Amino acid sequence: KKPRQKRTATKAYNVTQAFGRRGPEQTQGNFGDQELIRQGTDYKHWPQIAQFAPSASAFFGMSRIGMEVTPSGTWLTYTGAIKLDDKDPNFKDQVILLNKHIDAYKTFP
Amino acid sequence: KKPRQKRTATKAYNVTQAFGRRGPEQTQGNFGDQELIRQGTDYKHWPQIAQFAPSASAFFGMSRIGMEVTPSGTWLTYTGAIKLDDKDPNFKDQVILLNKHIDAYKTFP
Ligand SMILES: O=C(/C=C/c1ccc(O)c(O)c1)O[C@@H](C(=O)O)[C@@H](OC(=O)/C=C/c1ccc(O)c(O)c1)C(=O)O
Ligand code: NA
Repeated sequence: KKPRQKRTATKAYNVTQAFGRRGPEQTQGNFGDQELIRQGTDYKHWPQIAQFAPSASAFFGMSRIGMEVTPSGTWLTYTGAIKLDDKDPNFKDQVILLNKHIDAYKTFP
Repeated sequence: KKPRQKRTATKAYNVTQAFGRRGPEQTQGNFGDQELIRQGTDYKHWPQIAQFAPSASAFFGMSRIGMEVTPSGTWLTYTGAIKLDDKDPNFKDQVILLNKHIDAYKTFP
């Protein structure tokens, strides 16, 4: 199996299997409704989500990168923000799609 | 020009041009020494850095994702942490390489 950061979720290997249960904790993933969790990149609107994912160059160019050495190991930390184009005619639908998946786990077991 | 998150830095379109100068503010990237800044993905050790960058699936699976509406526009926020494999024979070289680039800008004239 690939390193966690290189994994690709699909119906055969879903978001929970690849990335763990969604939840509220720092360094727990919070993104995905039940349909996306189950289907990963097989999700019918995956392209409209993936348009916001950074290239490796942009991940290392845009982000605040840190390194932490703790009792669990050595961790590369990252924070950043990606600006949506509010002049894109698809902007309202993009906001609706992203909001549908952000913290969706709070509404189901 | 591509949306910022899809840009690829190269010798012709470098990290400063693609992603802005390195600096300490939360809106700036902090990653890259003078050689990676000038070369982007032409950098001789780029693969050893890119191995830590998340797939589109992992970026949305591992990260804490948010949406912030501020005076400057609408932002998709991301945070998370990637564990190094201390059983990787290249672990000690990965630590040295990441230490060369994190906040390297502090040493520039
Ligand atoms: O990267 C740039 C911009 C380059 C550029 C612009 C327009 C062009 O048309 C072009 O071809 C290139 O400069 C910086 C910026 O903007 O302040 C960028 O600095 C550096 O890496 C400098 C490092 C350094 C290290 C050791 C030294 O001894 C020394 O003298 C300098 C940063 O700190 O992020
Ligand atoms: Na160290």
